[PDB]
Amino acid sequence: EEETRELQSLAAAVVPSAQTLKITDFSFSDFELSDLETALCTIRMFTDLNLVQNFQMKHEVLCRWILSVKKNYRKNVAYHNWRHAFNTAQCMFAALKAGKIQNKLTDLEILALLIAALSHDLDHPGVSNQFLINTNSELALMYNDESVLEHHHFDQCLMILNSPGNQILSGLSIEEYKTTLKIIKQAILATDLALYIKRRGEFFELIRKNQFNLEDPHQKELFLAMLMTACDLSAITKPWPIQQRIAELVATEFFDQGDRERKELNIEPTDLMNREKKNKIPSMQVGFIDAICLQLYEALTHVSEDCFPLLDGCRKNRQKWQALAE
Ligand SMILES: Nc1nc2c(ncn2[C@@H]2O[C@H](COP(=O)(O)O)[C@@H](O)[C@H]2O)c(=O)[nH]1
Ligand SMILES: [Mg+2]
Ligand SMILES: [Zn+2]
Repeated sequence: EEETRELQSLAAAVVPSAQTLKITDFSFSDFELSDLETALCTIRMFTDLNLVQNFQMKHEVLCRWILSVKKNYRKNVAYHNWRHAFNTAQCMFAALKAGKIQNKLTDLEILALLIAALSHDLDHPGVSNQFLINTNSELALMYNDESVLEHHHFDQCLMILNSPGNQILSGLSIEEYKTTLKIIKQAILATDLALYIKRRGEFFELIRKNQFNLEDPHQKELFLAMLMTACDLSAITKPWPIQQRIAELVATEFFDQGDRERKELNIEPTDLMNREKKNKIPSMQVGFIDAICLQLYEALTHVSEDCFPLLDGCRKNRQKWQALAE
């Protein structure tokens, strides 16, 4: 069997060190890596966060789970594919390690964040929540138009975690498992950008008034939400060649949706979804950095000064895009 062969080869392979895989670097790139290499990188992330040892994960089970996750991202979507999910998880790993965020959270929270990052866009169809709503998608009906995609992504995450041979959370007690799934669900739902915009104000105000308290459960959940967003948008902080390449992937998906909107729904798409504005991608990226990213990475920097490289990377990309916009 082909799938059996893939798993037996992965499970028997040595897992290279974090150093060799460069996964502790905020400026990490997956572009020269094969699919197998990304899976090995993923095993190393779980291992170096002590999740394998601390939660008694069988090596074969972890390997099968990673392959299942990778297989459940679509191969015909330009941006919302396995590489995006993988890069999101690596940014989380780098934030927890080099960003020194791991000392502020428990092992169970770290377990949930890593799983959530890897699973956060599972089976993404390559269209937005609003498009699914306006086209009467079965997903929109099921989730009452609320964070439609994100609910779908969590459902897929749950489906995989429960499938035979993929149960990486079998070592958790029933109480721990209930708790972990709740954190994972909230973390995936947090990647809905509409929710980030809605709640970012409370987070920023807590930092401004020196009242940020991670012992408060509401604020802990809030922080996990902002971290998920920070990881999800982290391509905007990457070295220029990586950000230029990724931005074109994002535009590819957006423009394709816009073409469907114009033809099937008879509506003029917004600028970000309108192919006529391809020449304005630089101004649109600067606009996205100013409205969303800058303040998020500034806030994360106040939380942990070792997260400064994310803010620095974001600022450098704004300079690069603004030069092309002028
Ligand atoms: N304009 C713009 N939006 C982005 C970019 N990267 C992430 N996003 C925004 O943040 C959201 C992240 O959610 P995701 O697309 O991963 O499901 C995107 O849908 C999009 O609205 C970008 O490079 N440019
Ligand atoms: Mg998403
Ligand atoms: Zn995403």
